[PDB]
Amino acid sequence: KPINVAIFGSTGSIGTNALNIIRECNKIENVFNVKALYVNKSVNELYEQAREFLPEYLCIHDKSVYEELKELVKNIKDYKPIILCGDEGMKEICSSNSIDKIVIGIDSFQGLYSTMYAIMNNKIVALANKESIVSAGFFLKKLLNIHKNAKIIPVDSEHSAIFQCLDNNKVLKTKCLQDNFSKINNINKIFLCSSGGPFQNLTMDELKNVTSENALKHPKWKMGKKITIDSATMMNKGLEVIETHFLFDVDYNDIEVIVHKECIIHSCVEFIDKSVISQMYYPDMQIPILYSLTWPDRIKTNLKPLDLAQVSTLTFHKPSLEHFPCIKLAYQAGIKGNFYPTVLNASNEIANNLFLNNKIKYFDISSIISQVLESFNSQKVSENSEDLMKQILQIHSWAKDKATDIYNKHN
Amino acid sequence: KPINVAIFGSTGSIGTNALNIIRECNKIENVFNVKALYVNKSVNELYEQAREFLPEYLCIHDKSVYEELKELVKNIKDYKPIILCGDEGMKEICSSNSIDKIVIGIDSFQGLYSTMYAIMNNKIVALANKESIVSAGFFLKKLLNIHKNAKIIPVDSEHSAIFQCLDNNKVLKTKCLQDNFSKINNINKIFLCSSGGPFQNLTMDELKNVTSENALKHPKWKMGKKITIDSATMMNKGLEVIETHFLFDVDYNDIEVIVHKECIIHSCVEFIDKSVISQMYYPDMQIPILYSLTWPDRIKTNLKPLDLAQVSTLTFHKPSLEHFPCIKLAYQAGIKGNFYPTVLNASNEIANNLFLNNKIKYFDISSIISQVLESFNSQKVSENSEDLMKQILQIHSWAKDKATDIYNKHN
Ligand SMILES: O=C(CC[C@@H](c1ccccc1)P(=O)(O)O)N(O)CCc1ccccc1
Ligand SMILES: O=C(CC[C@@H](c1ccccc1)P(=O)(O)O)N(O)CCc1ccccc1
Ligand SMILES: [Ca+2]
Ligand SMILES: [Ca+2]
Ligand SMILES: [Ca+2]
Ligand SMILES: [Mn+2]
Ligand SMILES: [Mn+2]
Repeated sequence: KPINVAIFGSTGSIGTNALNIIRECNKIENVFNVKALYVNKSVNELYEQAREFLPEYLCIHDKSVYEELKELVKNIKDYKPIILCGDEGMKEICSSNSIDKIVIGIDSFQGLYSTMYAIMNNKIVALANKESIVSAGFFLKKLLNIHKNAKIIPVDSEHSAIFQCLDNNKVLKTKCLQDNFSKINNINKIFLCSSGGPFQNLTMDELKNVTSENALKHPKWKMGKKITIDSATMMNKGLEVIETHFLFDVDYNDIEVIVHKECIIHSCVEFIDKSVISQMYYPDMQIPILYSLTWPDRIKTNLKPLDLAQVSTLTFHKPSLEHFPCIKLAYQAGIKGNFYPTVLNASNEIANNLFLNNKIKYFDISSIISQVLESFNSQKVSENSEDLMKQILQIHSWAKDKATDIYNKHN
Repeated sequence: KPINVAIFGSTGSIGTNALNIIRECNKIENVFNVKALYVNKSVNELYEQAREFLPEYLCIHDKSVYEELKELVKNIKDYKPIILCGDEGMKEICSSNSIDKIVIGIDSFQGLYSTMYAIMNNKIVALANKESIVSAGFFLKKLLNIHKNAKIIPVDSEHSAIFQCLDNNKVLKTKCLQDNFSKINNINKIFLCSSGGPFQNLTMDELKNVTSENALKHPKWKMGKKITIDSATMMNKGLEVIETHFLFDVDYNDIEVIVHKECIIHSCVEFIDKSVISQMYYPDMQIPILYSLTWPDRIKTNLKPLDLAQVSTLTFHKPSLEHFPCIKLAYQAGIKGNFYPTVLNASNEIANNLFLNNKIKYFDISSIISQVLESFNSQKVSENSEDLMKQILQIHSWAKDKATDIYNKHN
């Protein structure tokens, strides 16, 4: 009866929000069992979570703090968790019969491999790691085809919103990342809402001068550095366009980015009859996380009710692609298909980090990514699962090195 | 298999919008057969419709235009329809095996009676006559418990909006007008959007002297006189609050009226997790009517797509109960329960018509209704369906007489 959950990335933004809503839902009844907590290397933070939630499993990727973890946990009386490390620990958790649902709140390779193991073990995977979908979308679709009882449920707020706008009577007849998903759900088009980021109202002359300190400082909503920079360039939305494509089988010409600066409407679905359904709330990750764990039901929360009269005004406009060329790059990569999304994501990782570290300017971001995309030559897609995965990782590494080489030569 | 449809009140607003969307949808793919048309006495427009749609059945209320319809219909080549008359024609259409869905777009006794016959024959009934739900909701609920396979689908635009926000795998475990509909659908609260009407920004002193001409002239959206006056007083919205309560079993303290002057968001549903889902489009009756005929599926239309960036701004505010006291009266009658909603509806019918005819002032509308409500005493609710219907008719008639007497006494 309790939903048995593992959290990958339990000290990050998604992980901490997950545990916060789980704690609230478990006050009176045992709705969820927190069976496993995994982190990259935040050993002290994981220890503190273990004290509260007492999971059966604890895992740390970084083996150099494994011994520190085991020594910290000894101080917890009559608690005997299985303490694991590295990729073998990730696989053991994903394989456990005692786990039903896995929250993926970690990025990059750990996010990809944990998503893969969860699917291979026919789990429900609540995926907040958009980069895995963008970079490895065809690989995940292939895996989902083999492991027929696995399901990806989106946690990215916009994609959660879309998923919520659908009729569960039709959702239950397909699954995310399956061909024909949009046809079965009578989807015509998606409005993909965006905050627009901190630079939304700058002129082209002002935008030329922006620095990462301008994106990061005094933010309305405090988030990780990488995603803050992607929000400022709108590459975040560009990645979310490709994520939409893959999750919901929606054609690129039917995905429309809309800037909605109040961030109440989280996204909207237009059905084939031209009726539009939208999901709305305050900016929040707890509803998306909780819904991924309860779907297809909902459960009571004590979140503050939306007060629409107090919000009072909601606005919508189209983003300028001259100001936010990263959006255009993402559409171009998505439409080209093949491994261009892998290349996009990888080259962005480098450009984003160069800008974060004050090494390049705002329009150099899109210039580097564009040059790497132009340089990439299409490859035959491996039919075999493992070969395809290796192909993705090779192309990812190539794209990163190419971006770095471009920066090095114009430096 | 085609969808076989009957239209009651084919020459009215609901009726013509239904024929228009059916005609347009049919150009895309043949989904709908118009099997019966019924009108009150518009025999010339009925002839024109029968030429086009060639229904098996034609029926008119008024016997004294019966012969002329027979005669007009002779001119149509190859066409031998069953031509009927009055309440008996209505029963014959509703009991036909060749009819699956019935659109009720007529008011008053004819609306209540045709709804009743449609339910008694286990049909899907697409109901636009909100006054029958408000006045005779108890009777409808009882009938729907006796005829387990009958279903009412709402066509009133805000109620259609609500119904479209739901997951049909949950809706199919219940049906509208059933106790526990909101619990099964995990509904917490409803935002019932209003246009606010033509008097929305007037002062108390301006409202003291407004006339029916001020409500009716140069309307943003042209509708019948009665509903225009109801929109002006916001009694329309109060009736729609009671409608929401009956249709969806939502408590009155969980229904919030919000003035949304752009009329794009049609209403919103807050679930128990606090996630809010809304339906949006241009102001429109075609999507509500169409959804009632396709539910639980959707079909393709060639309606104009909503352009959110062009709409640009949506606004929301609370209505002033001091300016729109009819809203308060509707809540009070709803909360009191019993037959108070029947009394509200009947007395408003009189008060609306008095104001329309320049016999009373704006604040007299609420004053008359208030005084009628105050004079009513709660009645033992008959357990028997036939007695319950007679109680509703007698209370309706009493309430109209009472409103009339209050007018004549002060006058
Ligand atoms: O993709 C994102 C972050 C970037 C987008 C965003 C930024 C700011 C507000 C909302 C959305 P942007 O549209 O700028 O790319 N989210 O899904 C997280 C949304 C969220 C949730 C709780 C609190 C704050 C933010
Ligand atoms: O209840 C109503 C009419 C009164 C409400 C209304 C008035 C004006 C715009 C929208 C709604 P009000 O909120 O003033 O009571 N509808 O369901 C009709 C909606 C509609 C459809 C197509 C074209 C115009 C209007
Ligand atoms: Ca160490
Ligand atoms: Ca839904
Ligand atoms: Ca299309
Ligand atoms: Mn997002
Ligand atoms: Mn309405």
